[PDB]
Amino acid sequence: ETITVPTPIKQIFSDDAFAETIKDNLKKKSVTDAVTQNELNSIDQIIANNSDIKSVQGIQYLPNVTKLFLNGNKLTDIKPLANLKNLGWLFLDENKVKDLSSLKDLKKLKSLSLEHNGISDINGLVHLPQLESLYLGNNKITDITVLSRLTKLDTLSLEDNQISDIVPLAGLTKLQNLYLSKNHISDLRALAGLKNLDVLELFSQECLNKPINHQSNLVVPNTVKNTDGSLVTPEIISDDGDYEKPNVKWHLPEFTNEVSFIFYQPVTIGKAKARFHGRVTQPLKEVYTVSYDVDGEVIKTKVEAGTRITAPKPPTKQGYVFKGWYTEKNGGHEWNFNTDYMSGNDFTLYAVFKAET
Repeated sequence: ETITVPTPIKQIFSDDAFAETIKDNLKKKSVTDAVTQNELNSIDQIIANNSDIKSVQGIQYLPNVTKLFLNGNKLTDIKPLANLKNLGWLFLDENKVKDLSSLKDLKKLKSLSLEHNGISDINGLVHLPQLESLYLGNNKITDITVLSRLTKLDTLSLEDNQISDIVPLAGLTKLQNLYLSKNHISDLRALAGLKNLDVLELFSQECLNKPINHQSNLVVPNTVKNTDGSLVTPEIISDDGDYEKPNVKWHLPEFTNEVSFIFYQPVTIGKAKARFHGRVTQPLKEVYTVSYDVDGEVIKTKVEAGTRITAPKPPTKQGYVFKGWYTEKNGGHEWNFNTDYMSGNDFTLYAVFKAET
């Protein structure tokens, strides 16, 4: 990964924009000018934000780079960085870098910024336990399991992601600055022990429950918990609902596809003050009852309106053959389970049988 003769910058740095970056760094007149390994060895820092760079191919010839500012470019592959053993500060905001495995051998990396990169999988960060600052805001992260190994972090931004489980943070007692706004957090117990926090942000938590059936009298557990595990009393409840601790209750005489409640809780951890504020959203399914009538005996099943009914195993009546399920007793329309949709009301389907042939 070295040049042994004078070589044009453009020959090493194949991305035309990155080549211009090196030319300017070395105070050269043209990307056709030849450079030497000694000149490449002299580069300690590259500042090339918002420079339309698609590839840093060639950077592997710069063994002594310690600081790399590459925010606002068009990068995807960062494999050319893999062996920059002295890299200490890496800023890659607003690119499309997802393959964090290229970082695994950067054991002197102290600060890593990867905001707005579309990242969901950060498991590659397990190989960087020495990190002190990590910026991952505005991504698509759900699973931060790996962060329990990053016991040297004092600054961690996970804001604007999709995180609900923050238990992996519970042991990171060195944290001083923790940005968690715009996630899916409903349970703050994981934060209780972070006694060194100076800055904490917990605004705008959007918590989505799995759908349940609509009912006239609905009950949903309050799942919002403070650092001590106690329930946060709702600030306001949709659809004229009420709080009967520990449950939220509604009377819903007409179907609606959602109820919700909002919560607000001032939080103090260490020296940090925060406002835990968010909404719990409960989707509701519009369900009615299909009654299967088999010669006067009934089995009931609940089905969501506007969906297809899954036909039951057909009845077996000694001496007869099952014909089908019909909308009237001894007559009507034969239900077609592949084309007829569940209606917006309870109704009965009647088993009709026919003679053995």
